[PDB]
Amino acid sequence: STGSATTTPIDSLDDAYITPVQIGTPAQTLNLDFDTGSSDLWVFSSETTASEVDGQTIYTPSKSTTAKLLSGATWSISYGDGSSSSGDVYTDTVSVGGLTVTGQAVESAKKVSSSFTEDSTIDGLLGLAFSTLNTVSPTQQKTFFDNAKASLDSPVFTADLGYHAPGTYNFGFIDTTAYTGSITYTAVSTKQGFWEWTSTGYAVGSGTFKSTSIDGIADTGTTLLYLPATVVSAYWAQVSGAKSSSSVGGYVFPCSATLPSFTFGVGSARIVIPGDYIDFGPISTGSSSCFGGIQSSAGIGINIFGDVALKAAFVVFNGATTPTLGFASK
Repeated sequence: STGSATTTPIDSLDDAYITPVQIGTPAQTLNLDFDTGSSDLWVFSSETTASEVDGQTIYTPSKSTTAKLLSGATWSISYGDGSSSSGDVYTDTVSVGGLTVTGQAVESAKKVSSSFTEDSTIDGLLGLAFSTLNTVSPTQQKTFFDNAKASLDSPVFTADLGYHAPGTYNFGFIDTTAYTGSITYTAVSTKQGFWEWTSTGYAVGSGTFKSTSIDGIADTGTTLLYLPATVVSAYWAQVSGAKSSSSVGGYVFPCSATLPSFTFGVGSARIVIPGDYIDFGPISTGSSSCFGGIQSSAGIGINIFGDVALKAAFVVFNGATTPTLGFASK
């Protein structure tokens, strides 16, 4: 089997991407944030504290003939940005782009943090990291991909995120029309539960490539590109007037600037992030200070190849017995 679904930016900045997901019988379609950095499929629901729901579409398990309470199971998750959610668990039928999993754990939120409430466009998350990170207790549950894997034509999914445009998540096949040149594959460590890999270096603009190992995670659920302070300083030094602002919470730059591109290495291959992908617009409405899309990972504890990086590539998440990651230009 295979599946193919369009993923759409939630706003004009590509702050996140939403993908429609069918849950239950008859189907209830919710728009979920596909997150290769976590491993829980959780949704706003009829059980979510009413004051914490503000425009989201909810899953109502009592209206699904295939929903079953997973008795005694609870979940609770916190993300890198300090947001969080928790609740109980149902199993139900879940379909993405024509690919159906029966008995998928659907984690129903009883509580969500303010950042989730305030984002009316995101009805929940669909985790695509390794199932070892799943938070359900006392019986850990599998991701949608893990459940689907044996049925797929090939044990893979691909992320093709757009810049200010829709893109595609495919399951079970590689669309050879969706990228240019060849796909370069690179080793993955699953030791921390992430799609963790080592970039071979970087360049700023038309500058020379610096060969240096940068361990990080491919994370569709993180907006920006978080890299070591040395690398990030080298990038922003090429933008007149750019500076790190403790008050704002990262590098800012004059909105009048033209940003240089940023290249990262994948083995001997190179992925080029155009300068415009690194612009996240005014820090507040009407400001002439703009927020940068490349930020320091210092104090995160891990480097994160988030959407800024991934949307410059066609990305293969290969879930074979020994997982790997592939990157192509597009």
